[PDB]
Amino acid sequence: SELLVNTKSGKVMGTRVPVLSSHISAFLGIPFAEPPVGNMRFRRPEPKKPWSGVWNASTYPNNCQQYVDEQFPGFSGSEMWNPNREMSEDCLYLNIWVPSPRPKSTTVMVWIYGGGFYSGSSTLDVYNGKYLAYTEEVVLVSLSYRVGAFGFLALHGSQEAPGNVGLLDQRMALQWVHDNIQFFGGDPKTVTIFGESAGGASVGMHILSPGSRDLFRRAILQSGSPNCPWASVSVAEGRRRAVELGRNLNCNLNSDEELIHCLREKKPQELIDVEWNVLPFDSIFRFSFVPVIDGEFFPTSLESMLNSGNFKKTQILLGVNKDEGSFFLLYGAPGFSKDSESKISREDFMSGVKLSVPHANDLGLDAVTLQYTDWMDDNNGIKNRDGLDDIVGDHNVICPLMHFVNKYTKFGNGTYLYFFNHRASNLVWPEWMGVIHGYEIEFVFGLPLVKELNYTAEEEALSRRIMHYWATFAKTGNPNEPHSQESKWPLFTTKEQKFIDLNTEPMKVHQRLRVQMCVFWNQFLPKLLNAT
Amino acid sequence: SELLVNTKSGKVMGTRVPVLSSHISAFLGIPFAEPPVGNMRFRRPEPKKPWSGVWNASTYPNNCQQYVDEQFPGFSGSEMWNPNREMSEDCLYLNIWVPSPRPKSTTVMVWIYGGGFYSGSSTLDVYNGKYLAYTEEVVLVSLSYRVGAFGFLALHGSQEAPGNVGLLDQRMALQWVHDNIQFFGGDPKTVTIFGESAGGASVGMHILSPGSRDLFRRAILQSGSPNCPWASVSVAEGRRRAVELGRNLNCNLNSDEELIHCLREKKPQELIDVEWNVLPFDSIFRFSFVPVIDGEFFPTSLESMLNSGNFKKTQILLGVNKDEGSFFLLYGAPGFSKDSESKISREDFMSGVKLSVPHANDLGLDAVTLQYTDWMDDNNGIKNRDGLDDIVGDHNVICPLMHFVNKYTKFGNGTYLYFFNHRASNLVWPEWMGVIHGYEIEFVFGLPLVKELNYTAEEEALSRRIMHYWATFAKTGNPNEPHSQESKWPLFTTKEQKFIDLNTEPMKVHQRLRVQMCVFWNQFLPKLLNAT
Ligand SMILES: ON/C=C1\N=CCN1CCCCCCCN1CC=N/C1=C\NO
Ligand SMILES: ON/C=C1\N=CCN1CCCCCCCN1CC=N/C1=C\NO
Ligand SMILES: *[C@@H]1O[C@H](CO)[C@@H](O)[C@H](O)[C@H]1NC(C)=O
Ligand SMILES: *[C@@H]1O[C@H](CO)[C@@H](O)[C@H](O)[C@H]1NC(C)=O
Ligand SMILES: *[C@@H]1O[C@H](CO)[C@@H](O)[C@H](O)[C@H]1NC(C)=O
Ligand SMILES: *[C@@H]1O[C@H](CO)[C@@H](O)[C@H](O)[C@H]1NC(C)=O
Repeated sequence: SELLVNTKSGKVMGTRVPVLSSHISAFLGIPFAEPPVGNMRFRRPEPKKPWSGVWNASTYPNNCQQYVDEQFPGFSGSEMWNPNREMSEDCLYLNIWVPSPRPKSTTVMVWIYGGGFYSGSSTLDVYNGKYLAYTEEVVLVSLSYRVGAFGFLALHGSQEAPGNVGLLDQRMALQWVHDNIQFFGGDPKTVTIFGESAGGASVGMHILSPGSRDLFRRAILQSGSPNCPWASVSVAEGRRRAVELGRNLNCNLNSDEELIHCLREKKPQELIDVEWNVLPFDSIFRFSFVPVIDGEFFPTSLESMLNSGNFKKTQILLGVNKDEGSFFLLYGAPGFSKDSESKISREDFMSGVKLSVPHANDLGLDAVTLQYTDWMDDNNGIKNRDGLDDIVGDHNVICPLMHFVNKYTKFGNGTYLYFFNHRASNLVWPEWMGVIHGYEIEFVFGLPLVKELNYTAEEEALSRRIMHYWATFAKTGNPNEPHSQESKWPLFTTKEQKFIDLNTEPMKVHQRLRVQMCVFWNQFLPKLLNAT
Repeated sequence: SELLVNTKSGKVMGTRVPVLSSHISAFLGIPFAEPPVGNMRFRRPEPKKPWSGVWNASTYPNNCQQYVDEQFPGFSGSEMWNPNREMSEDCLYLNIWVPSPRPKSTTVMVWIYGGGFYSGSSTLDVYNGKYLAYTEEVVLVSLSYRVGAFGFLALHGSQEAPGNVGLLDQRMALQWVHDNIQFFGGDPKTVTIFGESAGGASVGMHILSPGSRDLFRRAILQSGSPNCPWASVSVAEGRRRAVELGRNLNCNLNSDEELIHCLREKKPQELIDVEWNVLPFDSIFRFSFVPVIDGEFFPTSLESMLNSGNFKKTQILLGVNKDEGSFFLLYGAPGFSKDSESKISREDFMSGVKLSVPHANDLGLDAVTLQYTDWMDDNNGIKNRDGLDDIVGDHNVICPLMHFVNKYTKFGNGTYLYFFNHRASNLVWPEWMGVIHGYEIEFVFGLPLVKELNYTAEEEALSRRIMHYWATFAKTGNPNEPHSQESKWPLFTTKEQKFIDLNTEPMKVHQRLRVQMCVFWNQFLPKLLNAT
């Protein structure tokens, strides 16, 4: 049977799914780990014990325990990111979309979801791999991983909660793909890992971590990189935040054993309710429980690893969206609202920059403000709003990514860079937010091919281009067709630093993506803060 | 007789001079001070003892002892600024141009020459007051003052060389104008002092100094203001430089009396030869012997005086030239030449900024470099050259002036601001230097009215406009004609901050002159250097 696959962990029974007037195979909710419940909470993931009989893989699994967005109840813009399945600590499963008829050995793509390491699901509508699997004839896998304290609580030295276990969740799924994707018609030596935001940073972290490298071939990073200021913390800071989480739940704080025991006793939602109380500063774009620089998963500091070329040498395809910051300002910055144009005054701009550059002293805050203020028109609401949008985007996503790409390209075997700046016609968020964080995903997963979702014809065409770029790159290391008549996406080089726009218009090549601002964020401001 | 004038100091005999196919009176080389020779060197100026008989005032006096530019021998561009008369320590004289027939009581304008407090002459061709006196029917006076160590050697505490004596030279000439200009047909209650660069700073210093205020009515400041970083030094720094000058001339340095005695023994040219050896840094736009903040001429620091409104409240007309920095880069910065386009490399740009911001630490130098570099096109020779030109101009002339004007306008009784950006058609300096420091003077003194000097018709028209602005302002406090059909030069206000361009084109009003860069030089960089 086509829906019956025998793996090293046991037999699995899939389901046949309709896709654009055709059909493909779907293997949903396959376990790759033992349930991390009870005393296994905060622990490293253990491999799933093989099962006798046939595993029912016809429906989506549970989503991992996480915070749920309730800011705009009923609004699709915010609820498209919320878990669409029952939540449970028993959530370590993966999903596989397989073309019909089954391939022998074809390109594999593995999706790692974002959500600031505090949220996310593999089961989201925008992550439905059936369109990409069908159109580009790839085997598409979406993994899951523990988020929040459950996945990233870090008490370094302790073996019961060492930190980074969410990253190890991903690794074990990559291990399972390596070991078992052959039986689904996938090529284990041609696996691309790709992810957005926290997933993009995760991808970059698997490039860096020695234990992770051999488990994939190539990498795609969307709106995230490992060196993002929100993507990791020191062991001390991780320790501090875990102790503080215990303080919020009336735990015995005399030792790690006392603390971990207390936290393992608390219901999932008790941890989630007080999670955000441990952040050290009044901030936006910062998350409580994230990867730690532990000396194991990351041997040394990320920067020293990047400088010495201590990482996997392969091809990477990466890029950013035009307005990465808007989503975070709306949710956490004064003066921003969903139903207004959110024209920001100087006072709110100044509040914004503070929230937005938490680790800065007064001189640092003055430097940022000077860098992003038109002092000829400083009371312009639009300019203050867009300037603040640029600050959050540049500091958190673009400039960290630009530093990663420049460092990686020294030692790597091919880099391709994009700038996604098409604003979707059918998008429910207000105009001022622009090309929002995470809204290239729908084009990557081919949602514009579905008429019911109300995209334009040119948006369908863009989606097909992007999908073909992603899948051709996954196959070859090059998003371009070999001898094709279409305009070529040029290689990113240390010298020329070329990149393309990604929109409905004819391709344009530019150079030095946001270099003026990123020299500020990567070279000048760090020098300023270190001196003062 | 029209050329015979009886003053409080004695009788004076002038000369009749041809001016644009007409004639006016000229009283040249009138003494207002006792010769500051011998033991009077470095001393405060004493008033000229009245004389019996008739003083011969038909020829220009001696110029004060100063450095002579020999970089381009024969070249008019550099030698138009050199002394055109025999040099002598006996140089404290003034020159008066009087309309014919003699006026009863008319507007007086008093010119104070520039030259970095180390050079300058009242007798220069570009300072010939006959054109302005004739065309606008004003009494034009040009004073002289001691420059270099002779005028500004400062050993605070000592009464033999107290410092600021060059400023007091100017004051005593203003005193003489106050007391005697009535006999030449000038109105002593309608005297405007005006000057360029060091003369512009001097004018601003007479606005600040309590001892100077009552001696004039209104003020015009050209390409200079009192708060310029090159325009003054502390008492300690002045003391340090005077001791170091003695060290260069093998002086006994055991006391001020020993030092001053030694320096008074040295021939004038011996002081001039080693003058530039006392500068503390490797720099451009810095001069050895300048005004000191002494507690007398300036009661407190200039900034605190400006903030508390401790200055003369009257009308001011002031402004800057487009390319103030070029003259200084040519003479002192690597990569700049008179006979090439002077395209500057990154290495020479970086050398430039160092020379150019002497009192800055490494973080400060990085801030300036970031502020003026297009990081998309950083190897552009033209952009590096023009950027450096802007750095020198902004830091030394425009931003200091913009800080002065903004502070003054709070308490003043009317401000008028200009931006002179017309490049003369007949100008001998290379193209890259643009609208050079000091090259509005010729338009102010009406040289384009003389056909032999080869200006265009539109340059003659501009000159007549500028002269009429200057003279109407001197007369009324307003450069505009009351009920005139010509477009109005708007008042500079704290709120609107309006200014005009000054060129051959129809008048354009702008706002906030170079505010982006001047917020950097006046607000941010000072905060940076004070922290580090
Ligand atoms: O414990 N975990 C989380 C929380 N705890 C208390 C409050 N809450 C904070 C969530 C705010 C994080 C900013 C996220 C807003 N934008 C940006 C990208 N996606 C966003 C919405 N997606 O629905
Ligand atoms: O002792 N006094 C002076 C000196 N001693 C040694 C050398 N020399 C330094 C003179 C350089 C000052 C820069 C001036 C160049 N530009 C700018 C404006 N005018 C200029 C030229 N005018 O001819
Ligand atoms: C697998 O699960 C679905 C829904 O829970 C059920 O309808 C279907 O019959 C199942 N198929 C099996 C066990 O073969
Ligand atoms: C990638 O590596 C191959 C084989 O080692 C080499 O021949 C090729 O030039 C490399 N490509 C790039 C872009 O570095
Ligand atoms: C004043 O000086 C000039 C030149 O030195 C001389 O020719 C002229 O005769 C003098 N006039 C007098 C003293 O009346
Ligand atoms: C100048 O002062 C006069 C008289 O004190 C006053 O009436 C006038 O408004 C002032 N003008 C300005 C521009 O401040």
